[PDB]
Amino acid sequence: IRSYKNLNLVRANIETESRQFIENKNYSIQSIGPMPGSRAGLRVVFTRPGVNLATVDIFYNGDGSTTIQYLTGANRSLGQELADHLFETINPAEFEQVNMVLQGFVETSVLPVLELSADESHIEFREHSRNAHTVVWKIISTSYQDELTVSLHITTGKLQIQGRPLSCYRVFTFNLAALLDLQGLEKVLIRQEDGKANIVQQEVARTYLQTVMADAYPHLHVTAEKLLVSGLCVKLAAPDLPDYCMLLYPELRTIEGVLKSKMSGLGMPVQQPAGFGTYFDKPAAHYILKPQFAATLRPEQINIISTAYTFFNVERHSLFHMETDMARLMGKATRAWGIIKDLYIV
Amino acid sequence: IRSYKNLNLVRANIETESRQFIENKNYSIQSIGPMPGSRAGLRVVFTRPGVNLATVDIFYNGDGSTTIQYLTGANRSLGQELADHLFETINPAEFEQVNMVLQGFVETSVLPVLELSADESHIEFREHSRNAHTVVWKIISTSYQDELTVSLHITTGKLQIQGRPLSCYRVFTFNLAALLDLQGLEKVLIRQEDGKANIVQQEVARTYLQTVMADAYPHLHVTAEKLLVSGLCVKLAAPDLPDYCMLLYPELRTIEGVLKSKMSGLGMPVQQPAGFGTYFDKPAAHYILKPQFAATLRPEQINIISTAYTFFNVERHSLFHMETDMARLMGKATRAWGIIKDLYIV
Ligand SMILES: [Cl-]
Ligand SMILES: [Cl-]
Repeated sequence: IRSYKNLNLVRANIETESRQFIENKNYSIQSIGPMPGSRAGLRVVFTRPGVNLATVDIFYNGDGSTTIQYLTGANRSLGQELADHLFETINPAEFEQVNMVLQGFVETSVLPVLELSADESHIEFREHSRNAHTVVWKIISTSYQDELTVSLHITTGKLQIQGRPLSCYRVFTFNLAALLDLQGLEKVLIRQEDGKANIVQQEVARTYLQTVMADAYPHLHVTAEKLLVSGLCVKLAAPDLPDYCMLLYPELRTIEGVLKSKMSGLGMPVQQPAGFGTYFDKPAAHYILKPQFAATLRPEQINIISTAYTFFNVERHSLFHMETDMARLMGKATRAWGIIKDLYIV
Repeated sequence: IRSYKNLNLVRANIETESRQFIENKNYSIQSIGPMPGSRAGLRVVFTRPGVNLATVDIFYNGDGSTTIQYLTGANRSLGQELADHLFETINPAEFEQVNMVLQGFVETSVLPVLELSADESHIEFREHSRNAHTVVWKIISTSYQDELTVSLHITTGKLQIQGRPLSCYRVFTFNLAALLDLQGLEKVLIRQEDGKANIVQQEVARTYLQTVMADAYPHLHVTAEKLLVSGLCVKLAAPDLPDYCMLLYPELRTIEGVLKSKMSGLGMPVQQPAGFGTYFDKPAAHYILKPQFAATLRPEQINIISTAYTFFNVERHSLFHMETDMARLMGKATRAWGIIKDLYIV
């Protein structure tokens, strides 16, 4: 079932979290300290009146891993409670491993997607290594201890992505989705090879798209429409996955296009330093256009733009920061289609 | 590549047809007669002023096929013209071969649809043989030289269909589609094994349907909705084919369902001997209800029923008698969905 070996815990967060756990069930600490003996780690010995002393050993591995042992001592039933508290401070996406190869890349096409991914405030990249066969970049997250290894095999033009599907992976694949064919898109979105989005009848998917987007269908640019039909066939052919929310990437991307090109048609060009922020404020959970810009539009146009940016901003924020059933994804997908529709209808 | 061996030509029609070719190209007959020797057939020697005599030998084989030999004589180029004329008197579907096995059938499940298919004017069936392990039926057509072999292995309950995707195949599989699961439905509709309809995400297809059926989606019968989503997932996963027209089966039967039970609720139950022939007439090229029945209903109800039955009737007539681009198939699919939701909304 559940295994506590080689966890990816934040080391600086262990002790604090353990202490507050103990104080939330009003248990009492017998001792918390460095682990005796060769191995580095933490020993937490706590109890509650009525049962024996629970001992939990927290070993520090050499690769930054952590292992929790609760089956020692005289109260394993109690120590497992602390073990589970520590285990549930980890994002599930931390128990996964990504190791993909995309075809047809060279350095002048890959560098831009890295620089766009480093235009977020919590993402940094740097050139890790290079010879004449491969060039390796690493993408680090400043808030979470998360690094993604992006290696470009020059002579084969093959791009390798290694690590865990966390915030660097998500930002990078989001900015990289603009360039990919159907199979590459399906690879980055479902994290599996041998996916079968390529067998979906593209003309039946296209009739799906005309049905849900009606009058906007002639105004879509084929950038937008071929990424929407490609998203449709990634969704229709998706396997069973614990989280489907990366499948929302194709729609968000086209929202980011259409909004960013509607607003510039109304005297609101989007720049690189400030971007969307210069044009919106945020009372409660809403984004609303600032009054100086809202006084130039009409009341129907102000809300199409505001709810569009709210949707785009908060679902990209929750995808990029790991929140910070295919039915939920389809609900958000059809909301998105309605949004892209309304933006073309106004 | 093109090969003129083992064609299935209507033998009694060969001679006249060749004669008419000769009279349409103003060619002149040197001889038309039975082929000399044991093997029966026809020898056609014709010419036009300016070239040599073309000889075309048309052998009748033991399996009812016919073979055309045009490389005899002194004019291969001219005789091939007649060979090609005869060759294009054959339906492309007659060069195809179907040999499939469907699972989970019993004798009381097959006899009804096999007998239902023999209530057509050009279809009759008979029990060909039976022992204690399997029982074989044949379905022969009265107009075309076409027989379909339907063998049910009792002990394993497997039903296998052998022959050509012609008139009998279409009638039988049409009556059989209401009973099938997704994989069997796709088997009979695309006449290929190893299809990939089962990988279509049933929830995205179901949202497609929920979108196209507007208010009718909550009152659709669960029978109807399951047949419509199975049709949607066979179309989305359809391989690449010369004719897509059997993909219309799931909707046609569903209309026949909804129609036959919405007229069941307003005092017009449909029987087996007559059917819908004692309700609507045959004016021009449409199907209007008879005045005795139209005078009891409302003005939209008379036309919902006549246009619905007209669509059903003429698309079934064109599919059963081989009247003849996924775009065209989708075009009729949208018209079918509009009809079914109009019958639920009226
Ligand atoms: Cl690829
Ligand atoms: Cl089957």
